[PDB]
Amino acid sequence: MMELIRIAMKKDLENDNSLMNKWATVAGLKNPNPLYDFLNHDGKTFNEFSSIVNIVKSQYPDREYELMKDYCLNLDVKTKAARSALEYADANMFFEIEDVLIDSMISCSNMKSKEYGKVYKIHRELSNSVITEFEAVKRLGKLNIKTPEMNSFSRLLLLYHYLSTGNFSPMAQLIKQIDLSEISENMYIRNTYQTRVHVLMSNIKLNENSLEECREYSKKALESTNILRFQVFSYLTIGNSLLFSNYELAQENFLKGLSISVQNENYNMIFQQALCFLNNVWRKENKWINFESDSIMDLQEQAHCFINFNENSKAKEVLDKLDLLVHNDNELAMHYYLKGRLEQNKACFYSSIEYFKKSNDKFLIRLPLLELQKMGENQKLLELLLLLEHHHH
Amino acid sequence: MELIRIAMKKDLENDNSLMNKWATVAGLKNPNPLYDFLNHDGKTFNEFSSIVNIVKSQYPDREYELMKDYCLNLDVKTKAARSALEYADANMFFEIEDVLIDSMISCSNMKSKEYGKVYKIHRELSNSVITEFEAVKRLGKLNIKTPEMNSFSRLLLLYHYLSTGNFSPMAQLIKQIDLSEISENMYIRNTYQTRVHVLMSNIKLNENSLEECREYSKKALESTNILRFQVFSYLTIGNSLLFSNYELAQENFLKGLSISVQNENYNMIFQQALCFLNNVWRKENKWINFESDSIMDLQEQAHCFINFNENSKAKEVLDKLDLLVHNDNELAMHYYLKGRLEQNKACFYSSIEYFKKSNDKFLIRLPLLELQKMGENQKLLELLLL
DNA sequence: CTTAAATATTAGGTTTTAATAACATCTAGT
DNA sequence: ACTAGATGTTATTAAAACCTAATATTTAAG
Repeated sequence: MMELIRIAMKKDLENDNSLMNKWATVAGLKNPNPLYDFLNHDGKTFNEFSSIVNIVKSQYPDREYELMKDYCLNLDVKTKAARSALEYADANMFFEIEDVLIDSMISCSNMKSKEYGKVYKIHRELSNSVITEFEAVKRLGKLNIKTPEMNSFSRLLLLYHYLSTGNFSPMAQLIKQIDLSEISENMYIRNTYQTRVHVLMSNIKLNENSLEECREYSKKALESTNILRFQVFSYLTIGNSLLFSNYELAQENFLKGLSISVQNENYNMIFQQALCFLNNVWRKENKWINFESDSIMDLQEQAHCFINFNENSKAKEVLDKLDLLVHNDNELAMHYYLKGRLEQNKACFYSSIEYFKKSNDKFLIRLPLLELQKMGENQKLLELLLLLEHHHH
Repeated sequence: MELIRIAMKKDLENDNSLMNKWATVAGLKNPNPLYDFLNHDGKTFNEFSSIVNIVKSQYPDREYELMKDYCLNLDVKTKAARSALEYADANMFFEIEDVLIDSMISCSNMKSKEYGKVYKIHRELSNSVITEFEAVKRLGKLNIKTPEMNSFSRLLLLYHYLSTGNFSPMAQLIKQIDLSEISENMYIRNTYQTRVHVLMSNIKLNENSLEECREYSKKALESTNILRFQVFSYLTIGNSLLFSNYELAQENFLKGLSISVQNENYNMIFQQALCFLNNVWRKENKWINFESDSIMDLQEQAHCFINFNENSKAKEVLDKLDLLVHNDNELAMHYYLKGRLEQNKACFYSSIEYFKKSNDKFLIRLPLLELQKMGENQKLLELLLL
């Protein structure tokens, strides 16, 4: 079988012979002779996976998934190339590629490939709550990990668990034991894990309330990667670190995330909601509100446009719609915050804080608090509910 | 020839009635095994409680002396040694436990090897020699076979989850424990059952489920004759009451004091708990310690003086405390005392600050109560308790 | 004090699993 | 294409976990 990327490159090369020298620079090669091999010989892989990733990202950016899915799924799993494809798929959250590779690699006869798949299955199972952190780290001990790559990914997938649930305390200690410099086989994996650490470092500094460091680590992330997923969330993170303090710089960062995600439905919508919510927080005319949606979040942000602009009747219509819907803890907290501003009623604001606490939200909880501050309450106490790290001597 | 055997021989010569009584204490149908125990070096009982309950009944004031001699002489390749292990940890007899560990880790018995190795992980983990990631990784590589150690691997994590104060994944991890899967070693089963009650009480403590917390502490007290679990069950029940019911609180602290009379450390804990309880409730305080210059005892002098309007005498104490190294939890108290003494709300805000900096959802009531006295929004400082 | 039945413990012999390295393949670049 | 260098496979050995047999020890009735 010939892979789509090889068919593509053959056709493009026929219509443009200058491509071979240019692909060879994109691929890190000293001259393009491996690139003949690659096109003509089934099974030919390059020593590092970034050679085919950067060629795909440069010649066919709009088709990366289609070609990489076809490429990875015909890789012999016993090879370094395919180990590389596992991290590739996980990093971009291509779970249909990731999980097919994993099950092939777990029963394959190559000890490295088996080890890679096996800890990667653990990370999927843990992050889908099919097993427990306790069960998962046990299986990690039981595998008797040999490769530096999985040594480092075993601590990474835990940090990805701590982050999801919420337990931020031991992360700064756990991540500091990661030592990527011990990796010597797979520079693709090393360089992505380096991006991964930057992102994790960024989020840790976010919750330690060290926002300028948060922004530096996300900057380091962006400079370290060409992977949309990581780029997307570094801009998200940066903007959130600025959402309540610097309107124009947060909007600048959200728009940059919006621009690079025009073609990705999930990622474009994330920045749409963020811009909408940003502009509501700052009481601005809001081009981002979605009047054709009956989700809770979209509906909530309408009530916010309205309450912001003294359209009190029209905000009542939306909250009446909301009253009929399945609210969870964090969504009710927003409800109460909205109901509070509409009825100017401190008691809602209190319930708002209450359900933000219950849903362990140290971020949107600024909304009820600011409102109470504008109504004569004791700012010193309001600060203590938003329990921010203070950095004393 | 072990001391406890010697003591038993002598007391038997002077009271021949003891053989039948020891046998019921030990759960034997008849005391013929007790003869063997006295006549033959190396005789052990099917169940470790037999000798523990005897020792507790006839020699309650020499339990450490006699059990240390008895354990440290067992054959570590044996179920009496395994039992002796848990016994050692459960009473916090670390000099017994640790010696037992080094010898079972390299002994030829597969089962003792396994026990010794998961208790090494537990000591190392709780002494901060390894991390919990490293610890759990090793429990995986042991490929634990015995139900006993399957249960204790979850337990030693739950204690670390306590010491640090991760507190949250506790309630799902402890539910995974299934003590009924233990068939070999009933002593270990029953003390692990006490352990779970104790842990369940502390879980329900940090969910402010105080009536359930007192229930689990109760079930612990009924399930055990180990002074450790009894001391901390009574302390736990008092603290659960310390801000709502002065009398029932004191009654539990007093009860804890009476069983701890011969133990220096357990006695101090209860003197300090009574001292702080009465300072909380602004009573005359017969439990102050005027010779101790520890931060905690000095703090409570300041607290008593402030209670009784001797502000000048409490400033003398606070000046002495001003030049001693405070951690976050200690500093919180200091800001509490300074705020009461000075009638200064900013000191209370700071105290709430340093109370949340050590994740103390207990003693933080002190500043919150003072600000409610001073006119602040009760709905607001209700929220500070979450 | 014996001792038989039940329970624990130790060992002999087996299968699995894992570490070593000798051999073979594949890659990059002349 | 073909060579050095870097990776993959396989043959050979150690080993370590794993049962089933035998041996010891415990309880409680003689």
